Amino acid sequence: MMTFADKVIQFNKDLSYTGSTLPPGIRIMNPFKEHEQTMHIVEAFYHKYYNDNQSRYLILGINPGRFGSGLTGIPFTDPKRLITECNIPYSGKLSHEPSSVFIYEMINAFGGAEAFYKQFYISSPCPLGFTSIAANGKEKNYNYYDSKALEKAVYEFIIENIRKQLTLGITTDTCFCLGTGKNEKFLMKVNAQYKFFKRIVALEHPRFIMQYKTASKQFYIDKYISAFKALNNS
Repeated sequence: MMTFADKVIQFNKDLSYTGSTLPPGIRIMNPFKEHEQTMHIVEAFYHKYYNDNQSRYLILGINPGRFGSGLTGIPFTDPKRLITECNIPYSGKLSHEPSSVFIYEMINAFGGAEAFYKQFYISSPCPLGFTSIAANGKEKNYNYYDSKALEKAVYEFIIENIRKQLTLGITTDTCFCLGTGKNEKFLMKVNAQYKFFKRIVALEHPRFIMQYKTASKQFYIDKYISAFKALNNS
């Protein structure tokens, strides 16, 4: 497929879980197979912002959840941000993702969605999410690292996903890791094993910022932008 967008679109169309049997109670959550609207949004978004053959720097989150961006298929882009920031329509119930608020405030501070997505491509080590439903009926979303059993089950699936993302046309000098906790530890172990990237720069995850550093959101905006500028400076 010719453009960056074409390749991302085909990746998302073809994505299916190929890892090992998951722990009890956990179901794969594949945003591109959940609702028919998701792949239509995927096509609209990537054809808008990735309609070229320029390389991109990779930013890695953790993994999708069912809510928010899980309803759009677009990383850190919940329905409201899809409508107001990307000007791409969304039919159905809105779903608030705090991380999405932060990311698009950061993107506007950077110079806007077109400029930012001209330079950066957001993915995650694990491209699928995970859910369980409790006896009370409440639904839980998991990070791939939330238990040794889950991580063991999806480990090779994750490595294969990272390799596949690199085939898109990625400048490998710096990968940005969102999440200074277990995401960082995992990706540092991975990068020491496979040498995907010359270096990894970890930044506080938008969800952490929104939940525990809320009054300080501006500082973290600046921190993100200073990391992207240092990369571009050097």
